[PDB]
Amino acid sequence: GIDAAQIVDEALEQGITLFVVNNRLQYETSRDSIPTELLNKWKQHKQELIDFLNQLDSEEQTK
Repeated sequence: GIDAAQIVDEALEQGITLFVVNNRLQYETSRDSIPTELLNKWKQHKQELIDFLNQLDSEEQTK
């Protein structure tokens, strides 16, 4: 399977901050030539990441 935490760790290493705004997966980074392989991964497990970022700050949106 895939670990939302694992995706956020690798993303941060490249300088990419993951988070959810209004139940929407969004990221903020300053640079160019982003890792497409990682980009698609975000959308691939969007729902998986959202639940992670949501329960990471809210820890009350369990499913």
